[PDB]
Amino acid sequence: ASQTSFSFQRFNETNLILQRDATVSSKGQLRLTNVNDNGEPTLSSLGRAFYSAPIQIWDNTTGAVASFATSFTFNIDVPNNSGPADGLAFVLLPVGSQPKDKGGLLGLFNNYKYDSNAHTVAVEFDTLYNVHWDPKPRHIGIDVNSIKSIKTTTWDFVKGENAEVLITYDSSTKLLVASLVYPSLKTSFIVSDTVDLKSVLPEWVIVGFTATTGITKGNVETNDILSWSFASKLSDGT
Amino acid sequence: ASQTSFSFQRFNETNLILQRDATVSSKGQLRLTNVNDNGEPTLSSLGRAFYSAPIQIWDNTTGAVASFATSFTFNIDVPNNSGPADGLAFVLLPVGSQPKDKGGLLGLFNNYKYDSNAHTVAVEFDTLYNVHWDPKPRHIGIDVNSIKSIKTTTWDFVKGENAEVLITYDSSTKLLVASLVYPSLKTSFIVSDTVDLKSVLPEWVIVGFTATTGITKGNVETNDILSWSFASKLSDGT
Amino acid sequence: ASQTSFSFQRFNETNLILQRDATVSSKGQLRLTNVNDNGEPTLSSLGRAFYSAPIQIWDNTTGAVASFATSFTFNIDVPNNSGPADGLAFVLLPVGSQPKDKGGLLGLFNNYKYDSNAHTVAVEFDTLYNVHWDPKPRHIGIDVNSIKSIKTTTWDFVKGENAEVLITYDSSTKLLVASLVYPSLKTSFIVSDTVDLKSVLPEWVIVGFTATTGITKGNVETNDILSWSFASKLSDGT
Amino acid sequence: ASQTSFSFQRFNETNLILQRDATVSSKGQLRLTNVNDNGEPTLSSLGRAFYSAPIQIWDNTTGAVASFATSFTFNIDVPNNSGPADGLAFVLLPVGSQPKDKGGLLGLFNNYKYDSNAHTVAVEFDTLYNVHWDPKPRHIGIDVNSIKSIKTTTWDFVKGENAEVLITYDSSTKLLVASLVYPSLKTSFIVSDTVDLKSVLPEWVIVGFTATTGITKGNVETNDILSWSFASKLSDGT
Ligand SMILES: [Ca+2]
Ligand SMILES: [Ca+2]
Ligand SMILES: [Ca+2]
Ligand SMILES: [Ca+2]
Ligand SMILES: [Mn+2]
Ligand SMILES: [Mn+2]
Ligand SMILES: [Mn+2]
Ligand SMILES: [Mn+2]
Repeated sequence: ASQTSFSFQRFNETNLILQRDATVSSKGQLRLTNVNDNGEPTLSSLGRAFYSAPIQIWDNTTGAVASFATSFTFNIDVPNNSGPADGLAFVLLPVGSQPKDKGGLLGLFNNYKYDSNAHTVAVEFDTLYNVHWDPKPRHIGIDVNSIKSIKTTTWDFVKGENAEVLITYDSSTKLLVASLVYPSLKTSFIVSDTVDLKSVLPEWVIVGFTATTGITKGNVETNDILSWSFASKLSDGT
Repeated sequence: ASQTSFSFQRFNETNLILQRDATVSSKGQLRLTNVNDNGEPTLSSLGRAFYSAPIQIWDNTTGAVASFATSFTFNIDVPNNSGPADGLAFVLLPVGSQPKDKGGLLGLFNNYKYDSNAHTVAVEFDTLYNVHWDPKPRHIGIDVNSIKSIKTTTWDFVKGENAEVLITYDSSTKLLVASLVYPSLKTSFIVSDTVDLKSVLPEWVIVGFTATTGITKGNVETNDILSWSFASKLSDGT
Repeated sequence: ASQTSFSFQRFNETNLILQRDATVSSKGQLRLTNVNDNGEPTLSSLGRAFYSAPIQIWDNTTGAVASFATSFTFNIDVPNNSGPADGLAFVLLPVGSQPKDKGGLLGLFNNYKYDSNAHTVAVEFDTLYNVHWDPKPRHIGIDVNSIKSIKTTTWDFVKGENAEVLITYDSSTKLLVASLVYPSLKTSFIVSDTVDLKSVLPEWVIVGFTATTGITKGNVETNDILSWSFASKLSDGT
Repeated sequence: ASQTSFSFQRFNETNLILQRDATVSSKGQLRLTNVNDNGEPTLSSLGRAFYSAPIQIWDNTTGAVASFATSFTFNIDVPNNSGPADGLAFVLLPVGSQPKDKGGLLGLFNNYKYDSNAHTVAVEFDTLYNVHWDPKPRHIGIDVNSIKSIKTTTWDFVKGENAEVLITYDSSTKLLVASLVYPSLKTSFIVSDTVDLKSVLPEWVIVGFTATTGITKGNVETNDILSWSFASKLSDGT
């Protein structure tokens, strides 16, 4: 009834809305945070990227909510004598949404309080423990209007390893499932919770990614997206 | 490898680039040319509509060309005591492409001469005979860099009836096939001819529609798109 | 809701139901009629190949009818000093159906009268004119329980040239559309009419091909399928 | 190049190969193991069901391996005064494969030893702990030519609840991933390992399910499949 799907092996900036430090390298890689000339990630970075066509997530007339699935391969690497920070997230935001506060707030919030008017659904890949909200181990978290996830799962983060993610949303069950696998480590992690899109997001949203590096020294990482697939389906009724 | 596909039964301006007279009605119909308050098509009208995300048609490195297919339902109506003009088209144009001269040039050209710098591939639905270039009967025609179509086929145009269009392009054979059916009238029409996309179109193009009304009194039509689907695949090689 | 689609560039007998003279050559070609060791087609040959899984076309409980589409590439060649006969057809038949009479009856019917107990929907590619029912020119026809097509269209048959075919059925409008293209000759043909599947076919059917060579010397051809794609969708109401 | 996908919300025997106790109920549920007239599952049952068309997993000429995905929703329920047993499994088996020993071997193996001639890849959902090979808690397992799974993960089995299963296989990484979600409980589980299809399975296989009930009083369950989707893709090279 209304179908959108896109699939990219290599990125080009032509069909993307890049914000802040988010660039497209000559290799075709979506490098969300800054990396200098020597192949080294820099501190205090922030970058967001989006598919240039907004997607309809729901319709107020019909009452219908879209089911969507997305899959992406990312590489987060850390230079020597450093820990990682701060991570990356897949997001659904209002059209023309502008970057927020850097570091641990991932460019999505300005504080660690809940914001009913944030209109933000995100699946986070956290690489840093923030004492005021995060669980102690590194995690995958579902974020609904807060940096303090509604549900998390332990993620055994390993630097330099390609990570293959699948995020699915079934509107009939309201279940958002997110999974990560490391093909070389053969490891796998999954998290799931119910999210009521209709009450959180606007009818039209932009889809894509956001990443930030740490502000303190010794906490930094690359945040590269290597491939992306997205598909949503919204029923209007023949 | 690089897949893109979208399908709409109702239109909204949120995921479209609209140009000149093109509007989306409150019913959810992409109305390309101007219509006054009484539902009457107006003369000298030109409108263009595009999907907000550009599509990649070929790659310079890999040398590959995309295959694409598009289907849509259009309704051309003509008011009483008038004839039809000038027709509408499915178009592939450069990113940021601006409208051209109106009338029987369908907003794609400034004259009826070949123009290698036009970078224009279009499937036209011609409702008015232009002495200088068109065949006499109303026709479906394949346009490559010129309003004089490289091939045409007789289209028995009937006003106010829904026409269902399928346009397919095989890159392996370079064949562009365009067909039209009136599900009520049970009539079908088809035209096919070779097009080399690599030599005519830039790597990245916008996809969508153009339409114009007649400039002389007695020649005018509505140019409405009711539903639209598009899909294109481009191989990179894993 | 109930979706089935397949696509084969190369054929193998493992997933097909072959009948009579139908064979899969060592190249991966579906050779519907018989060909000797010299590479010559034999007279009075009959073959039929189907997909090994039956497909649901309609539901008696919901009343819902499937929308389907099939696309394939066939090669019909005529040896020296001969005419072409009789043709091949894409068919929908009851599960477990047996071959019928050969010749200008394409292995589908016993006679050239209408038969409501036949349960046969077919798109024919008729190369030989049969005085008793066919039109004089070579044609594409839509067969419903009779070899006398309900609708036909002229087909400029050329031997030894690859022919790409698209057959689409839309249950909302009950319209069946059939087109043929010759990629190298740039020629194209189309035929369309409505068909009420709900009254003709059983709920479950088999899909595939049927072919025959002529019974009289100097009237023979090859009937080959080089690739096949099929898709059908059937709503049940979530 | 060679693609097959199918999707069913209701079942019918027409397009499935049923073995032993496997039955398709009036409600349209694939009931793998036997259920008496009260609703009670019976002891020592075995049932297997398969899609009628065989699926090609690899080609010996090109050496190419297929990537496949499958999702199903199953229901396992236990009658009062009993524990569960023995489980159900999604399987890939050689064409014409016949059921093996019942009980904890799930109708795939004759003992609990590795058998290279088994030609059996299966994702199990084990509800009964077997001292000689199983991990203590109820698990999801990846089986390769042996009931002793190459990798497992704890699965918190809850009777009576619909479970949604996704199984993906990427032929480039040789990685198989299997996940289970309980939509109503919001719980979710995942496991992944490498499997070399080319060396284990034959060119063509039948895809589907197998299930067994316990041989000892007090250990029994229903093994119901409520919906099924399967997709595979094998590249010949254009
Ligand atoms: Ca954090
Ligand atoms: Ca004209
Ligand atoms: Ca004939
Ligand atoms: Ca067990
Ligand atoms: Mn966190
Ligand atoms: Mn024209
Ligand atoms: Mn005929
Ligand atoms: Mn086990």
